[PDB]
Amino acid sequence: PRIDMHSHFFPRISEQEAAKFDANHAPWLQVSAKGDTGSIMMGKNNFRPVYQALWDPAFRIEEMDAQGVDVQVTCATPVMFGYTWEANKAAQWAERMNDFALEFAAHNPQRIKVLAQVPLQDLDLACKEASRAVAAGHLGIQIGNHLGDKDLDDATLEAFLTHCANEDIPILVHPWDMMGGQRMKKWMLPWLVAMPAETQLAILSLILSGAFERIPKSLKICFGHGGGSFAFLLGRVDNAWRHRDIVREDCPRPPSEYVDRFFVDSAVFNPGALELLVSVMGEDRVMLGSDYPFPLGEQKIGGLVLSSNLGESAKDKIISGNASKFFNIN
Amino acid sequence: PRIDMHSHFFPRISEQEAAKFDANHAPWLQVSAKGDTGSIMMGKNNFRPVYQALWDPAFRIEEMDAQGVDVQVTCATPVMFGYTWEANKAAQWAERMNDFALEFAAHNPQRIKVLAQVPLQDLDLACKEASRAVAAGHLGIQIGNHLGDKDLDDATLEAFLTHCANEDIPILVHPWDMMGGQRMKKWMLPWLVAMPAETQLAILSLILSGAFERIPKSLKICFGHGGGSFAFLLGRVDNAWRHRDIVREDCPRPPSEYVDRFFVDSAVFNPGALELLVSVMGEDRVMLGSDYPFPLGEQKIGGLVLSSNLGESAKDKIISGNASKFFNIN
Ligand SMILES: [Zn+2]
Ligand SMILES: [Zn+2]
Repeated sequence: PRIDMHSHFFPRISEQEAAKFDANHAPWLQVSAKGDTGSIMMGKNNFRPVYQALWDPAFRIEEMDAQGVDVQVTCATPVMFGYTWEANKAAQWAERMNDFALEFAAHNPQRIKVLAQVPLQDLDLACKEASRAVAAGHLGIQIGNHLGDKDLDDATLEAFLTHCANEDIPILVHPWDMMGGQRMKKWMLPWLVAMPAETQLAILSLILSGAFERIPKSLKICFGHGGGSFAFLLGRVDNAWRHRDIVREDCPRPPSEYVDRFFVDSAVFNPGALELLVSVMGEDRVMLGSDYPFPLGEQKIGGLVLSSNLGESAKDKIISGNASKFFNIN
Repeated sequence: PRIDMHSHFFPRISEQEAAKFDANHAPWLQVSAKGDTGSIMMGKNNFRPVYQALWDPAFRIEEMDAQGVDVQVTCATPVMFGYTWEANKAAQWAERMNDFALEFAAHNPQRIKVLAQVPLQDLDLACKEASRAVAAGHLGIQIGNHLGDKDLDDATLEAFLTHCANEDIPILVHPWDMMGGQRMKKWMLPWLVAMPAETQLAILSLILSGAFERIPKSLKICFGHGGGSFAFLLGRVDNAWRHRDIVREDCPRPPSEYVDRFFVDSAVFNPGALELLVSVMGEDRVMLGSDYPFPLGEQKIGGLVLSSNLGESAKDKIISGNASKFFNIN
């Protein structure tokens, strides 16, 4: 079997639906005149354009059939997160979005699994929604990797992860709200430079802060896009830890020894990069994920893993066995 | 023989010397009471602490002897760059610093080679200083990777590279003035996350802008710290180029085919990372560099390359043959 655990959806939100939350900043879906194409919209401005797989579960199942994908795990498009909104409205939005998600999966719940969003700007509302959404059928949570200047080392975010650990709630960490300022204006550089750095920063924030010494081993947490540049730059981190006490202040063993505390997806778009990723993380900690249905995703889902020279046993773990245990999928 | 082409020096600048340029922002060297240790100072504030190899060429030669380093190429500590200063004062500073550099190397010019800094905020003064410093004995230029929000795709920086290409002046691009804002305050995260992303951004800015279609092939340009995360994230860039026209707008062939237009040093602190780097760049485009004498450099210079499983022929190119041709060292 084949599980793709990194994909996105966007719900059929109407303009008036979104305006009952925020006419200016709540996103909504316009399935335009040709109907094949949408804008995610913000207010009446256009946000970015999308196509039908994002919103149509029937159309998506036929593509999954064609790709040979048996089970796809899907979650919010990050524009849905609403982390800057007033907390109570953000909690109402998260519940609505997560209900939308379960309705998406209800067309074929054996083949479409969903993860939930949470109002991460209020720790109490976010823990309550994580528990509520998983009890209603979600298999885990997808969060952005940072909340403004608060990275994953911040006690509020560590506490959210620890809540999920203690309740057996898996987490997918997705880069969002990219660093860079007024640079990287062209050629989608935020997706090529800032996004892998954001994910590396999230992983290193947990490691170098000592958070894994405090978060229970029960935490199942995965980072998108192969963990960004984390695995390649890990030697540089270990060398810094060895030679500067301020890099060691909160992290009692070499940073690379914490790779047994998290997972990555396999979306690194290159055979050598995947071999290095599996070398660093272990065949038990890399899961097939495509970023379907976005253009910077993998067109032939699983093609990189399937055409690799990894062991047949490792190929099965990455394509199916790891996600099956991580998300409890049969 | 062994050439280390990535290292730094800082000159014996006195507080009054620096104040004749800028009492607040010109850096200077305080060889403190125990004399083993300095602060680079800024005004009367402390900038950061350094040790004697940075400023003492005699002491440095004995360490090079112990390490088995025959020739070391050395250049300004980036705090010396002065890219935010008024241009004419910055040009006076660059000339003074580059004279300081040649005095450093004059104790043993066969074993200590220097690269120059330039007042990059004025293209004309920067080209004139590049030519002047190379004519006086410098083997090339070291620049920061960006000038504020101007990355290497900016016409002014492309024109500086093209000047150097046309005059057979090699360039080392070093990350500096790191992105990140108010994040990455702890555990030297700017050096672990922001620095490799800065260097990747510089390389991708040249590639995706089409600059290599305009800059002559004669350009010899090397990027520090293995090119940052560039080689690992290259598959993701090629995939984006294939699937979004705005990533292709200015770059007429797959981004990965431009690796024959630049070099990287070998400082990636991990055997698998070095194997991937050589796979991507080619054994002819990776040069031994240590980041001596800084703590996030390589303590045993050349140890990673020498203990690798690369061919004996590839080991010689990386340790000596490539830098010898790149910088014209005998
Ligand atoms: Zn995604
Ligand atoms: Zn350096």
